[PDB]
Amino acid sequence: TLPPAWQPFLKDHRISTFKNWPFLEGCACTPERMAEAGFIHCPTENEPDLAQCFFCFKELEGWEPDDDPIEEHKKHSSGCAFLSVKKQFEELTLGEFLKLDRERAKNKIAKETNNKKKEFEETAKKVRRAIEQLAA
Amino acid sequence: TLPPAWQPFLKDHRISTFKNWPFLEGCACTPERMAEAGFIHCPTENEPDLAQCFFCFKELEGWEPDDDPIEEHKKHSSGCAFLSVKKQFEELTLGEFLKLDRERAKNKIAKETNNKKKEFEETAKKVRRAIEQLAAMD
Ligand SMILES: [Co+2]
Ligand SMILES: [Zn+2]
Ligand SMILES: [Zn+2]
Repeated sequence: TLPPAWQPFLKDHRISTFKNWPFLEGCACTPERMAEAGFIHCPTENEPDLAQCFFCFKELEGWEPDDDPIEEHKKHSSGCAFLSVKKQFEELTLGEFLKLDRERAKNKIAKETNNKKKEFEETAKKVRRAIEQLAA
Repeated sequence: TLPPAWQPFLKDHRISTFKNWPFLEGCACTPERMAEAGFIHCPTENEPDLAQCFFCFKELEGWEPDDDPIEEHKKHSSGCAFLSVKKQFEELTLGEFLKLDRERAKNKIAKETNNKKKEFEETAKKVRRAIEQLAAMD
């Protein structure tokens, strides 16, 4: 086994996160392909087909049977290292892996920082809204 | 920042396990040479210089300043896979690692199994004697 934090590096673990995925058997964006492209399944009320790259954390919804997880991945996050890892998990050296887990950790941080930023911006709109109604 | 169970694979972790190791600067079995050979410092009371291979689990106490940890280790446990690993830690592929780790768990179990055996054997000898002391005198 691997510590939980590094399990999503395993393709077969990423697959297993796909429970109740609509596009199965004869589609292009099959669970295996979603997985091979680094995607993990994480549904919500609004978006039920929401998927996220375990590495860069980009989120994509609105999938269609003809979609190719890999091109979609490129198209929305071309600066994602996982998109370069040519070797398979076992073929990597602890040094390469550790370098990767660290890029990922920065990635995480970047996403968390980008969210906190969106929220701040949202709060700003509200405060601006309030001051305006009040300044009237 | 690997998980605890895997930290002993790091020479530095093992080196740091040496607290109050008698042999320093001028000796052969220094902490580094000890760590370099897989040893970790787990001292008891009866034995303050107890050292154990993090991989096969063989223990060794009573070290003199001129002992070569690797030599000793090659003698008291020649089967230890770790004595074969030539690559540095970061130079190992995950497959090579995962396999080294699997075999280490086998080595642990094997140790636990023999303790359990010896303790069970000791218990049996006492039960056997106690029953004899009775079914003899009456
Ligand atoms: Co589309
Ligand atoms: Zn990505
Ligand atoms: Zn050993």
